[PDB]
Amino acid sequence: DEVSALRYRIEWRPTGAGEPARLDGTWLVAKYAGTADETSTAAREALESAGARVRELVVDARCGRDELAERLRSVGEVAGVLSLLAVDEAEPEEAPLALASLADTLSLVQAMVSAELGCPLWTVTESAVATGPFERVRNAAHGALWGVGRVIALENPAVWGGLVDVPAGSVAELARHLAAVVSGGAGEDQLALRADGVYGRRWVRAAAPATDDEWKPTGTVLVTGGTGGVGGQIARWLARRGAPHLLLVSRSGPDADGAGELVAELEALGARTTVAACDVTDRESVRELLGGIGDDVPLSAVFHAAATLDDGTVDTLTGERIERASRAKVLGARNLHELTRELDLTAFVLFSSFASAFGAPGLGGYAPGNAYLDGLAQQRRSDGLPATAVAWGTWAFRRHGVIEMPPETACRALQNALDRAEVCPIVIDVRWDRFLLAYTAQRPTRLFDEIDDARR
Ligand SMILES: NC(=O)C1=CN([C@@H]2O[C@H](COP(=O)(O)OP(=O)(O)OC[C@@H]3O[C@@H](n4cnc5c(N)ncnc54)[C@H](OP(=O)(O)O)[C@@H]3O)[C@@H](O)[C@H]2O)C=CC1
Repeated sequence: DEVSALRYRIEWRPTGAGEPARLDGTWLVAKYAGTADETSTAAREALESAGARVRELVVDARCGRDELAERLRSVGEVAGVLSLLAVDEAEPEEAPLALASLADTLSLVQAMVSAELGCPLWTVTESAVATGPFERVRNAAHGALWGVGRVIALENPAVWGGLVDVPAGSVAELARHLAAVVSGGAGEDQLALRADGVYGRRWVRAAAPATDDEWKPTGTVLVTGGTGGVGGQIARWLARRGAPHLLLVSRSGPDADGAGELVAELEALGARTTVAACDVTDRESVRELLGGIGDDVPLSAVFHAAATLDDGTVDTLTGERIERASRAKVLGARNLHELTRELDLTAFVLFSSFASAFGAPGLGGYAPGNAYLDGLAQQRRSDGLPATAVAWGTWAFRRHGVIEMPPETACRALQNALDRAEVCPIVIDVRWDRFLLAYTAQRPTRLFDEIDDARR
């Protein structure tokens, strides 16, 4: 079936480094003052035991690229840089993407490019990813580093080493494989180190649900960005599925363009539709919105399509910039999560993107918000709550390998994902023979080592 050929998911498979062959030269360890000291010591011994001189690089939160550029031009020749900025980092209230490590990672990268160090950067994160459903993502925002990290790898390979996640508060794994990781020939740049081995991130095709389970829309279904392109198609799908009542929300709401014939089109399909103006970044507006739902038709599902798009390059991106532009997607999701955590929802669907699934040049500023969604969904599942972060491909990078999918087909793939209870399904139509060549044009990857069509 066409739908079953658009389904993919992320898995972590056991793998190896490829012989450490020791190191040489001087490595820098970037960290904040009085933070990640235990891990820094574990990293130092790991690197020094491999035959390298380690020096610390104490970074001041949100210092900027200019300051780091001057300091990197004084250290002299550098063999590599290990970033521990995301280690022992507290979650940022109010704005999750205001993470200092996100802003400073970008600053470090840009600075490394300016100082022309000519060496790769390796970023360590703590419990930022889950190798299995039994592991919990500690801070969903840390996922943004992996998201933007993937794009930086494609735009400036020479300066990007990779990403390594280790158990929060733990150092044993790091000081045990770090050496082999930074000096490996496997080409693994996306790894998770656990007490029971090393794992590598991999794309794999998803299986069909032989289960009788079939998600069905009941009561009221809320769709953010309902008046937008994607939210509109989702609404049409729900109506065709037999959804009783649809609540479409956006900042424009009833004033949105095309909203008029939108309701008429949905009501024609047999669904009572209501369009309301609501800014999902405003927690109070959302609370009032939810509170206005008829007791006769309780909210049962949420589809969060609200968002914005850009196209800036990594050298033009700043943590502040990213945080500000991804508010509807990120804050909208957080608010909806907090305000429905008590409701009896059957589905809570966040609209993620291929931008975070594998990332692409120019999408560096878009990847962060989508990665956060992936993490939030996994956190909800860990707490016994429903959630699905669907990484969407293009909806009908054309010749880049990704083929736009028909609205109808895309929604049936999602239906199938809800039926199998997949937390982070990837729904995209691509031609691997064309995609792979472009994705590894200047940088190889093992991300697609299990994709049949990637080996065929
Ligand atoms: N952009 C692209 O080319 C692609 C995007 N995607 C995916 O599809 C998703 C949906 O976007 P799309 O369908 O293009 O929609 P649109 O491009 O039409 O944008 C919809 C607009 O959505 C609503 N909105 C924005 N911010 C808020 C907010 N703070 N509160 C409430 N609603 C808000 C608004 O409606 P109003 O005007 O009424 O205020 C807003 O003007 C993306 O986020 C992404 O995951 C997939 C392939 C390509």
